[PDB]
Amino acid sequence: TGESYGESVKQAVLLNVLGSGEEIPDPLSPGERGIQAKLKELEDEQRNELVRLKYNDKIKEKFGKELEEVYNFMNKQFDILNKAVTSYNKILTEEDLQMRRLATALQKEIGERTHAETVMVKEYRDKIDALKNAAVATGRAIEGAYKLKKVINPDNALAVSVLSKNRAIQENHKELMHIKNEILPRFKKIPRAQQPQIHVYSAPWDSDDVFFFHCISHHHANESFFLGFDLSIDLVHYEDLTAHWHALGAAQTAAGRTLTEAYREFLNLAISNAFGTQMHTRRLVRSKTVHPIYLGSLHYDISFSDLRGNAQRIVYDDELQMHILRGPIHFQRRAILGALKFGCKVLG
Amino acid sequence: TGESYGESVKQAVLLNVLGSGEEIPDPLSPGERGIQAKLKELEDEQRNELVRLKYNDKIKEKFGKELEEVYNFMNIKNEILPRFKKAMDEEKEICGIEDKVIHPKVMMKFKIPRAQQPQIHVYSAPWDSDDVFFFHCISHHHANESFFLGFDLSIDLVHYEDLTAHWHALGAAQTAAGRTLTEAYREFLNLAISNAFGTQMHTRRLVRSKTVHPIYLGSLHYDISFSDLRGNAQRIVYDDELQMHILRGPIHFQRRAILGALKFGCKVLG
Amino acid sequence: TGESYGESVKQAVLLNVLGSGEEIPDPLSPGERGIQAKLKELEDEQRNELVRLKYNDKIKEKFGKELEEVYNFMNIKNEILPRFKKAMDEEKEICGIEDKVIHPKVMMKFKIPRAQQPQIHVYSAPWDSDDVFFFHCISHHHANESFFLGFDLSIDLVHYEDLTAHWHALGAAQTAAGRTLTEAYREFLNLAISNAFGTQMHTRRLVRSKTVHPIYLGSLHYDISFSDLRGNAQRIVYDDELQMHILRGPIHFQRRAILGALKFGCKVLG
Repeated sequence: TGESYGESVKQAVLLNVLGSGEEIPDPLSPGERGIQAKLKELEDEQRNELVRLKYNDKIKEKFGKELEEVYNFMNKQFDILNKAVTSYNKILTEEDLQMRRLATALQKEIGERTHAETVMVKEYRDKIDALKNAAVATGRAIEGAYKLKKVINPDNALAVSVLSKNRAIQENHKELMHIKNEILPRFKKIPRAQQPQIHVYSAPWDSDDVFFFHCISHHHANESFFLGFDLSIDLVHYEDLTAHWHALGAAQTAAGRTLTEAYREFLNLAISNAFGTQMHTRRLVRSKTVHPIYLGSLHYDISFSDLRGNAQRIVYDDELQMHILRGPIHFQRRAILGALKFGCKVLG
Repeated sequence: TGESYGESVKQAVLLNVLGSGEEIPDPLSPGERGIQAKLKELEDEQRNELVRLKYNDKIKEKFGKELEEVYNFMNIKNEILPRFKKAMDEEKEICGIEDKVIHPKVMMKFKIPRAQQPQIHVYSAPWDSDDVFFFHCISHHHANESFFLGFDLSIDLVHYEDLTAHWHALGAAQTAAGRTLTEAYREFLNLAISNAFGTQMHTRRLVRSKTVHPIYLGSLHYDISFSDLRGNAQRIVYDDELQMHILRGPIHFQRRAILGALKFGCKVLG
Repeated sequence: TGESYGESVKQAVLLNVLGSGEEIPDPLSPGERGIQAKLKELEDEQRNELVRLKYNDKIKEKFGKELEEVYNFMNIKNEILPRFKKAMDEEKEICGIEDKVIHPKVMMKFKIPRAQQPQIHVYSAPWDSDDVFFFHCISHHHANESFFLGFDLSIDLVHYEDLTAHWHALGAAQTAAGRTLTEAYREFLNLAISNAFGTQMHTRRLVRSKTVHPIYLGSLHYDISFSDLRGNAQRIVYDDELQMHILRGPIHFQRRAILGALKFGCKVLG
């Protein structure tokens, strides 16, 4: 085969992407999503327990009573909140300092840094090489371990990546410290609720093949889109649906493509195709006059414009549909959801 | 998709009942059952290990505090007595670490213990197995009451039959008369053929499966009184608002919804 | 309840083999393989941590007992001797936190090391993928042996074909004569197309599948002798009741049974 090398690399990357246990849940299976979530939760709690019980001595000598006593007691209010806020702020500052030192050593012309920085850089390079072939606590382990958050609620390329990560961590830490300082005055007196919403619907009588996603943005409240898939016929249908201000006669309304007529037009388009089994058309006709089944909602952390771009890229890209739209139907749905969520990055 | 309140809230509650990975496995697929059983086992044993870990840690901390007081005052009686009280309390708390908790386990066995729990057998036709299957439900502590519930999901076909046998007099002899599994299955297939919404290839597999005994795929025992199971079988074969949710959707969802409805009657929605 | 008790015992043995959720993943869906591997890893980690908890709690119990005895005596060295022995044992056992010996090499593989094991690639046709699919099993430490095993579970056909390349002389020149995997695939598809049990729309998909390379769904490897794989493939092909038990049922369970029979030949069936 003289056309199966770059596609082979892309396919291998796709298979690695789809191999994770708790990533890319099956859109048309609530049980699979529940299984993935429960498995992730179990491993998360087990890892926190292991890292809590692991040291318990150097942690005790560094910041022992401050976090352990509060966690054991909470497992009055103003004092506990102040102590927890101070401990969280000092943890974030310490992480900032150590990653900043690592970054400054990374852009320190490593053939010139001192012995300790050379040792640390070599250790991180060994970590990267081990991960490439395949007592660790990045900083989130402590915060998720002692239930702090729960009760509060060329080598220069890797150098640049680590610098960007350190800058992001510093910004998050500064925001958290400002929030805790504000919370202290209240007692003395991660995005949420703005993420895009994806609802997964499926036509009743042949939902294994035909389904669609309805996506509604937030903090705009007038932009949405419809993305419909039929896998027996290999048909993908996109349309943006919004709401403008339209005056009919002497009255105002929001003249935009309604979801209902969107779904009806998609069904009509899927009916007129020669590859129908002379009964698939019958199923689509029967399902044309009934409300589609709601099959749950998925939420993530990505801008709505990014989702629009990803959907439009899926629609008019040939090799992307050569990759994600060939295979078993379960793999089909998983690859479609992954491509929608991550875009073209799913292949390399 | 214009439906104000009703269908929306029923489908929401149904998804929330089916949104958990611990309960209601797909009966047709023993792999999902194994995954769910292992997941249950890991949750329970890790909660046991967590409570034992916490109680041993707290008793060790109490002992170390007593030791440190002894060390720092050697060169605490009111503390020693409170320490002994705490140690006795912690030993009592940590005694049930060997998983000897049967009261919570038997709390659901108020009237239905083991060897009295009703059995459910899952059967499937040999060829279009993913779409057609049925349950043979047998009761214990009676050995005389049983029923048949058959679903052909592609065509939207549901059949219920009552296989209860009873004493009968035949001349100068006696017998146990009543419907039996073989003729129930054969009549169900016979009724499935004459439906108008066949596929002229689905019918071929059905008629070929009419001459072969069904395939046994396991048994399930759930904490539902067999009288209640019969009641749910009556509701599922009679009512239509319940069916309009349970019998519409992807096949894996449809089968899980059917198992859930058989388990909880009409409690999955509302 | 059906026809025979030998068939039911064989089926029960097969269902118990497939009952576990940590073994015999679905060969076509890599998500299932990932889930099963992660569950197995979590289970082994929990096993090791339970062992470590037992170790640490017994060490702490001995240390606390020695400390309490010393504290009671303090309120010569003869009494402190057991405490010193406990301290020595605790230090020795704490410094022995290693489970990394080469016994784990036979504790997990027990048959063959790395780079001396066959690998099974899995492909499926692009369009009707969930039914037609094949395994390309290529071995190691024989630079010329491999084989092909293809399945079409819609019309229930199994095909096997060796792809071994023997040295051959043609004219006054030499070649490594075997079968091309592409030629094997096209002959398998041609066999599937000309089957009388055609849907007349399934054939237009096999025919479309002929002129495009198949999709690579992944590669896996199990520690079994390659000759055993050859024997198991001809066992799958040339047995009647093995086909009747493994190649009948739900598609998911069918594929799991196929992988299981590749794993164990007929010992899985009993």
